[PDB]
Amino acid sequence: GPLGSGDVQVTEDAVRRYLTRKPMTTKDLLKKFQTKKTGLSSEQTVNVLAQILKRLNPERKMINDKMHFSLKE
Ligand SMILES: [Zn+2]
Repeated sequence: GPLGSGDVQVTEDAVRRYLTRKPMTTKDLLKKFQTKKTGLSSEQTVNVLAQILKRLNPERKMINDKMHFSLKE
């Protein structure tokens, strides 16, 4: 985030904030949750993101022939 701000926890609330702004892939979301901020490894981060997305069940939107998740429209 600006000036090195960025999420320090990987949560449903944080994912919801991003997916309500624009559709995003899993790769796109992972970029928002950086080890330098959270202290979680890439494996730990992808695993809890998977849990969050399974629960949230956001709408799938196909963009560039790739599934994106969206909480907008
Ligand atoms: Zn995309």
